[PDB]
Amino acid sequence: SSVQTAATSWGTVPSIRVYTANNGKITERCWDGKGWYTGAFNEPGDNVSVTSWLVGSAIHIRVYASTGTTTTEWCWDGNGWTKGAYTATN
Amino acid sequence: SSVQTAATSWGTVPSIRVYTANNGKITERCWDGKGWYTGAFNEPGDNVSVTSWLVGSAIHIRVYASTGTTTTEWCWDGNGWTKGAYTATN
Amino acid sequence: SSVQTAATSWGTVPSIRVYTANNGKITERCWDGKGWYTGAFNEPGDNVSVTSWLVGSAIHIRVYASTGTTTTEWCWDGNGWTKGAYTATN
Repeated sequence: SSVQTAATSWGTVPSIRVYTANNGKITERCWDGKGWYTGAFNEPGDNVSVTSWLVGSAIHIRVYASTGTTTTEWCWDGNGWTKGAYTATN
Repeated sequence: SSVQTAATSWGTVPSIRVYTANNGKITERCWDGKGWYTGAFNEPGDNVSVTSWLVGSAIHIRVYASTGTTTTEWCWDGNGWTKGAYTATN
Repeated sequence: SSVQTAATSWGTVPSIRVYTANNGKITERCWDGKGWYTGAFNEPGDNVSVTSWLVGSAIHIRVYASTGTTTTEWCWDGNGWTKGAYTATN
């Protein structure tokens, strides 16, 4: 299996975030208009998806990181990554 | 291979949908502001992607479900899932 | 491994683009309101993700194509595909 990516963007600049799962680790590369840099997001995963929405001045990002049959939602809401309430079943 | 996900979101609440392909079946988990629940979407797939757009009061969702070399588009347009016109070639 | 897809959409029509990685090649299917057609995008990849944003009359698309541990960003900015500045590390 090749590395696996997920991408999202917001605004008009725009800002872009690209998440890459490589050998069980997801890392984050960021564009905010002038140069790519490495973002804070660094969590385990073989598979990744992402969605985002911009409300006011805060970007809200949800990254779904999967290893085996376990999917962990990671949340950015303008001030730090947290593990969210998402579960795959009740 | 780990489970594989795809995510989309809309509005300001927001609403989120997360599709998970697990052992050949795609299922759907939904957030509309207070609690995750299991959505109606339940179709075959080893791979999934999604996109969506909100027009008026109706969310329009397109889920691309793949098994082997066959990709099936599933459509939500506010009142039920249907298999759409998408084909991978003419 | 089944084929792998990524999808994006824009506008109200809407326009949809679906990228499919199949046997190391990514191809593109397009909807702009009346019929699916094959788009110009044709580049190597085992994995694909996409994001897009509409500014003025130009759609801007970013397709992240991965083979092995190499991820190539492809950019549409209204007048042709180009390989962008994205790198996975500095």
